Amino acid sequence: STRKAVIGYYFIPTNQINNYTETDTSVVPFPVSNITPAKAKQLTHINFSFLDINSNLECAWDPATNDAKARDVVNRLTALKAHNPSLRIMFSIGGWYYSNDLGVSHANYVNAVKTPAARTKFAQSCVRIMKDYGFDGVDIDWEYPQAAEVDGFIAALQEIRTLLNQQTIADGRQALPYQLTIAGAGGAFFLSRYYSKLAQIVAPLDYINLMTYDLAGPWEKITNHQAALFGDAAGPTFYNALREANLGWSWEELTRAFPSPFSLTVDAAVQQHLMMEGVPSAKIVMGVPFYGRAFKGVSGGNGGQYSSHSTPGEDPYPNADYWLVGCDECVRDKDPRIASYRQLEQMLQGNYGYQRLWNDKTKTPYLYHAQNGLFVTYDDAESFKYKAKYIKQQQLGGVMFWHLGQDNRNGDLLAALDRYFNAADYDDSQLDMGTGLRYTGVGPGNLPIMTAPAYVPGTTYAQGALVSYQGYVWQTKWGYITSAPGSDSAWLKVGRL
Ligand SMILES: CNC(=O)NC(=N)NCCC[C@H](NC(=O)Cn1nncc1CO/N=C/c1ccnc2ccccc12)C(=O)N(Cc1ccccc1)Cc1ccccc1
Ligand SMILES: O=[P-]([O-])[O-]
Repeated sequence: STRKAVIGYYFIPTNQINNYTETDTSVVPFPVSNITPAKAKQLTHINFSFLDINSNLECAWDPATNDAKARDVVNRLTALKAHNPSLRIMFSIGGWYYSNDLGVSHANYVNAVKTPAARTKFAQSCVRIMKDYGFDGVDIDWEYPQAAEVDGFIAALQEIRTLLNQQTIADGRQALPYQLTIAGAGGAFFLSRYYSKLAQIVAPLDYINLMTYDLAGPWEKITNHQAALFGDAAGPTFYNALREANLGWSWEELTRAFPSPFSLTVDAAVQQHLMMEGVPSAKIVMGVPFYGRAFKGVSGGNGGQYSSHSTPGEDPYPNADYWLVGCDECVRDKDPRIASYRQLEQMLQGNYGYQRLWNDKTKTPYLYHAQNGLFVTYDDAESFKYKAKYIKQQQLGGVMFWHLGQDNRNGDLLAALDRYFNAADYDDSQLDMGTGLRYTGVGPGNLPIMTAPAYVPGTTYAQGALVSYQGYVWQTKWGYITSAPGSDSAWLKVGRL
């Protein structure tokens, strides 16, 4: 009965705001007018991106920004709300460029959350910016607070949330109350910086939007799918950094939660979240990419999957060889490594040499260019069927995606997601989810329902014995135990009544 959220980033850079126009796509490729009223109906949230934190340790626009043209752009977005009384125009603070460990504004993120007074000043600047520009809530996209900073970051979300609540009461906005989201890490390495405090991070949020993409990159040594839903045994596996987080769990508890190595996948990151106590399924939103990542230098035999490769990893892209054949946007943006779905469709349709292939374990598509040795990992309306069924089945809150201008012109990716959740005539009850590798970790937050005979005092239990006691089902870790379950370390809690 609750509508799945559908959260779409709208990114526009300072130069384009300052030269804003809706009638010249070589100045602004994706102007607000491209968000038609039928698109506005399919979205629950649009994430205007990106604001920053300045050296005053306040949320601010980039200072080169033309303020009147910024307001004009935001007003066109907030005007969309007339087609959809559920729709929110959020704004987003951060992104990779601003907030990465080596980003130009990084120190500001660190310092803004560092003390109580600085959090109060930061928090106030967020709401004040929200109210002044007419936005409907705040999304924080710091990539990423480190374990030392995370208590500051949490405090900062708490205080912002208090100020959003005051503000909803002052504006009478209980029918569409002001909201707080974050863009969360979607792979265990980054996730491990804050994983041990996930319940605290998510509690003040309406949603944690997982970046369950960018899970392969030039930075890995072997090509892979950047957003595989489930795992492929023929693909690479990785060290599970969460087994080293500061959780205070036992070896058995750690081992059962965090198999290692493991398959880097959407499913994995979602289960990683569900394992933790006090992270509800309904606040978890699955990110999907509206773009592919492209590799060169590959030798297939397997469609260019799981191949060594020669893709530069530097930033900026370090030369002018735009090798991604038929990628015109790539030339425009001076980087062949990232191609929008809108462009990939045109590459596949033209005579550029690609085949579209499908991995039935990962439930994701891929292009392969056999004559030049290219491999592209992307998502389409077909991969979205499986991800949408997963969202419904796992009782997740919705889907988030980056970014709106990467949809094709007709908006088919977005229409597909709206349809899989909301169309009466769409049936996925027979959609086969396949036999790819599921992440099987179990933690305190996702214990299965189980039954077992009642624990009996005096009985000598062997290894593996299952009993039920004080609301749970417990298993002995070795034999022969006679202790009451929960009273010492012999018993592992494995399930709930
Ligand atoms: C909602 N937030 C996000 O979705 N964040 C996000 N995807 N962050 C990672 C972004 C890295 C990206 N950069 C690259 O991917 C460049 N690149 N391509 N191949 C290699 C590189 C170099 O950067 N690698 C970043 C990276 C990203 C993720 N994990 C890593 C792990 C180890 C090392 C590096 C990474 C980037 O900075 N830009 C392009 C881009 C943004 C979003 C999605 C895909 C691409 C710049 C940009 C442009 C317009 C608007 C905002 C941001
Ligand atoms: O570089 P990292 O383990 O967050």
